[PDB]
Amino acid sequence: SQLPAPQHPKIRLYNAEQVLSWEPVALSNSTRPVVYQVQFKYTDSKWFTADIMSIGVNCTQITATECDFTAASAGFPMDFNVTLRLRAELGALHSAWVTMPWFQHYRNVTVGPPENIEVTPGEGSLIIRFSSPFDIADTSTAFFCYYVHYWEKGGIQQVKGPFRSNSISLDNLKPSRVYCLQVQAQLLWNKIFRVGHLSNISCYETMAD
Ligand SMILES: *[C@@H]1O[C@H](CO)[C@@H](O)[C@H](O)[C@H]1NC(C)=O
Ligand SMILES: *[C@@H]1O[C@H](CO)[C@@H](O)[C@H](O)[C@H]1NC(C)=O
Ligand SMILES: *[C@@H]1O[C@H](CO)[C@@H](O)[C@H](O)[C@H]1NC(C)=O
Repeated sequence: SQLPAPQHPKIRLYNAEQVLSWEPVALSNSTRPVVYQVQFKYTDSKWFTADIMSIGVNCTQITATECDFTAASAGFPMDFNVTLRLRAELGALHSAWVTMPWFQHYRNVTVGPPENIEVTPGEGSLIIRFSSPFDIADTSTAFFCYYVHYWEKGGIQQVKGPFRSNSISLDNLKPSRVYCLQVQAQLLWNKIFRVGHLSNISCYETMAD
């Protein structure tokens, strides 16, 4: 015998976040809570159970309707090919497995804006500093390139980049003028690029002297 399977499962891959979510399976009002089990496979490996010792988080017999793989070190290596599966359970009864499309985090990720954008005005310059959208420890596998879009109000937009640094100088600017700008990252991976979201517009006046 068989329970109904969870509907509309989704995988969120945003910056460093990895979260599987799904809609609850509700049986009769009188039934005790349904629980869920998540498993994962690396290409053609065994089906691993998503538990603290296999991936860093406990998504076995949970009542919650999500498995956040990076909530605690935890999570899938970003170049690993991963297939997730999910089911509902009530004791020894369970649903069929719902199997997700495979992903690789670098292939499938949505890249957010650089954060902590800090601008130090100079006489004819603005120095722009910011944090990467997320940390990539192995620099030889993947890296970010950055672009700054900037303009005077009502002017035509200019673009500087790409550059690898987390600091960039906009030079040869007019003194005592307001420049508005947005920073954007592009992720490069040697198997692919992802274009990141633009930061919010912020505006700075260059120094007089
Ligand atoms: C990822 O692995 C799946 C099988 O689990 C395979 O069908 C797919 O082609 C693989 N993707 C890549 C990019 O190797
Ligand atoms: C995993 O989390 C659930 C939710 O509290 C808990 O009941 C279950 O026994 C946990 N299993 C382990 C091995 O920690
Ligand atoms: C990841 O990207 C590839 C497109 O290159 C696609 O085949 C695959 O279905 C995507 N996976 C997910 C889970 O979005």
